[PDB]
Amino acid sequence: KGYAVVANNPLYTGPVQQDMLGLKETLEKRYFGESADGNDNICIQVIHNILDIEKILAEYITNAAYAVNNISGLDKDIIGFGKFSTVYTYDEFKDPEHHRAAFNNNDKLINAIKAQYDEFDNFLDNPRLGYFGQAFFSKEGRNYIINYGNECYDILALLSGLAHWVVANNEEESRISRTWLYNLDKNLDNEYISTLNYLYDRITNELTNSFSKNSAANVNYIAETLGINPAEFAEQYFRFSIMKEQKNLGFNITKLREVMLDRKDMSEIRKNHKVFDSIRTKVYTMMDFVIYRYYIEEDAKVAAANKSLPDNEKSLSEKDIFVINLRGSFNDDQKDALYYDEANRIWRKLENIMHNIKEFRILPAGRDVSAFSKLMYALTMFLDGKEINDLLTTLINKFDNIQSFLKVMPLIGVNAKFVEEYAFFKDSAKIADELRLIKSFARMGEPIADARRAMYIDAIRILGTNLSYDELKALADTFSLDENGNKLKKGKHGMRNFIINNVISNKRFHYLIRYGDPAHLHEIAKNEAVVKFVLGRIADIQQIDRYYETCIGKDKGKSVSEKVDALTKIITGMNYDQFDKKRSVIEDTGRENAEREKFKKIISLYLTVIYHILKNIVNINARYVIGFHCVERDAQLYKEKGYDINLKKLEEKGFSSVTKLCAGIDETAPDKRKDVEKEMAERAKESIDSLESANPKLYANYIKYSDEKKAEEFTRQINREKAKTALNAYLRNTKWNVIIREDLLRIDNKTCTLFANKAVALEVARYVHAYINDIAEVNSYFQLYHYIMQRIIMNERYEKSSGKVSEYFDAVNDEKKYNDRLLKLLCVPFGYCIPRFKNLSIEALFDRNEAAK
RNA sequence: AACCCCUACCAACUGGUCGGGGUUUGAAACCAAAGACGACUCGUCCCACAG
RNA sequence: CUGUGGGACGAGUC
Ligand SMILES: [Mg+2]
Repeated sequence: KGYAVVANNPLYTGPVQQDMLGLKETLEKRYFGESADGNDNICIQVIHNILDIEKILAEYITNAAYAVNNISGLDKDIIGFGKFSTVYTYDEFKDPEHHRAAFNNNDKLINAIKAQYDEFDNFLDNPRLGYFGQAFFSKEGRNYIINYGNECYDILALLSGLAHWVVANNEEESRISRTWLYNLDKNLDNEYISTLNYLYDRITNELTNSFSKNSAANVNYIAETLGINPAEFAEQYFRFSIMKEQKNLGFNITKLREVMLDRKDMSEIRKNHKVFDSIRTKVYTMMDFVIYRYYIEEDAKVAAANKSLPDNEKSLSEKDIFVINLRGSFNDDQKDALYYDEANRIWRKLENIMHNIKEFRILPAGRDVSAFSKLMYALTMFLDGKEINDLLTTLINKFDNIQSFLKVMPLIGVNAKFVEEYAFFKDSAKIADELRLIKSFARMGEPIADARRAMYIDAIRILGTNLSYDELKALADTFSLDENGNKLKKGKHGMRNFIINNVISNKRFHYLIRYGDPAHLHEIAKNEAVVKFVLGRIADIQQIDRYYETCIGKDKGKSVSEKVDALTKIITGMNYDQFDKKRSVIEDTGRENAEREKFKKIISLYLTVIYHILKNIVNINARYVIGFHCVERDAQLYKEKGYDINLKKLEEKGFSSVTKLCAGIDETAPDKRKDVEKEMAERAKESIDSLESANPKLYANYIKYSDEKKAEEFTRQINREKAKTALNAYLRNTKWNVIIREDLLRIDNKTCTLFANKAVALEVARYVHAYINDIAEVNSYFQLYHYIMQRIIMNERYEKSSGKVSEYFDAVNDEKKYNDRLLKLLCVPFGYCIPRFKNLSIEALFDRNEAAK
């Protein structure tokens, strides 16, 4: 550990790679401001990790905002730009006139605040609010009660402010853009902090109660053999249990490190199977616990001790040092060798294991955890399980990478430190630990609470159709009021329980209702081709036979295609009338529940199919949302660099302004006058003597003055000369520069702007049902999504387009399939980044998993 | 495997082979999540039916 | 407070 530990790795130390975007200096100035560009390459990687977390946050916040807007259903964006600002408290929001001093005495602002308060009151009165059971509702006793208006307004305004921070990229919008999330402590009021603390404290109290109801087991041995006081042992055991896997710890402790021991003279645990028969369990746990405790104690004593040493005498703990050693290995046997003698160096706890072999509360509340973690937990309450898992896993991985880089940097010799504007990342280890702890319980809790009449209305709509307001009476007089005109029913509500347990309790239906209208979700599900495609995808997983046996069970050999067709026919034409006519079977119980089980399985299959369709559509849309967010971020970065790019006119002129700036010399103008200026290709040809390897073959032997030299070589030299003026390394390649310049001459700014706006607004998920019956073949969700998007664009601006875009629209209308050329024209704004342009415009590199085809 | 970089051969060099690299490319190092439905084991919670 | 079934979540393999 003398002046270097693992500093010889090529990843940490190496020549400056001159990143393709060319924004490394600008990013370092904005985030660090005191780093040397040509000395290291770790700060740029940290900034890239920050950019990745910004992208993933933008995606998930856009999804959550769309879900909230869909749930509200007031034809106006409740969460958006200029609505529900975080700078206004609940008292000012409810009474803007009495608190006019806070609104800088603006009449229009006060009127807007009053309108927003009316909208918030209507949203609170909306029975659909029960879908966000974990956010706007709390469980007190048996039933769920509505939280106070202060907390609901705090949550809504915090989400709106986070959405503003996602797409602000401004200099003065009553907030500090790009750092509001990183400075929540000095920007949020006390009410928002209290609301976040209460939301965290509910779950922490539930976890403490659950642990105390089952803490009698661990206290018998963990708190006795090791001599740890039980009061300060529950937290340690909980942290060990959450972080006993390779996902969080970073290295194997139980499966490999634990078995690496017990091979020495202390093999009595494994060899003597008589006494060590029913006690090996929890003894392996004790060994893992002591190893984890030693590692975390070493990490904690190394941390908070190198703070005194400014930059040089800082040390690195064995934690993540073992991880760096493992990552340097490139073979399975090398990992075993690394674990070997590492189990011996770590074997300084001989007394602890000797005591172990003789074997036969307070939790961190919201006041201690960071505001970012509480805000992320609140955001997860608007998403669903897979989305929560993906977002939190990405966040913890990126924060772990940032922590590792920030620990490595002092050893390398980099003195770069965050300015007092992005100092939130200086404690990335605590943020990652809190995010892991939050992920440990983010899946807990009932997603839907306080089942109302509107929920059963939506359940009927997603199942049946061909009804009207008559369904209101058909629900009221059958589900809750059947004993008399208005008296509640006895324990004879089996139909209501069936509906709840088969629709409301299912998370797939919650995902559907968060992003789609149940009637529209029923209308889309009636398409035979899409259902057959989903069933084929399910079959290709390597399930159709199981579904057929559990739904249309017939003990006889049948073809897979026949079973898929039968399942499609069952799914197609789904109606609530079949369940309504057989309510007697539903209300019965016993061995005759075969029909009930078949109905449950059919409903589950239908919900699974439609949920898969919706999830694929929203993921594909979110990819382009991320792409446009990256485009806007890069536009901001290039503007800060010093290039002539207008950010205010970016939306008016389309998001291709970055591509035009990076292309080089402007050409999209009637008064070009650049061909005469680009006549330096002749001088370049005359100066070909510098390249002594090409001159004997270019114009000395293989001249071909007829067509190759004159018509082809001169044009290629002109194109290369236009390419050498590119401001980005991606477009410095002649091929990509020529492709981008050719594409820039056919794009329509209005079409690109509309496509970006509808991608951000997730407009495809609204008209997917309407624009799905006019498709000849559904090869993949990519083609489906892009055909729907092109159909929406046509329906908006068919008559307001001219040129090749009109030809592409006509081709889409005639040939019912997505247009690749139109897709390239729409992805032209992504053209400055070649991999992003190719992935988002070609149906061969878009999906990571579909690369096998 | 899309993109970028490196050694060698060749090559308008906007092209190919030979190998190596890429957390500093792209949802994109590794793990993990998703794709991906479904099955089993160990613990917790909730719901329904009974005393 | 005690039993029988279903659902959700934490941990690993197909
Ligand atoms: Mg990256």
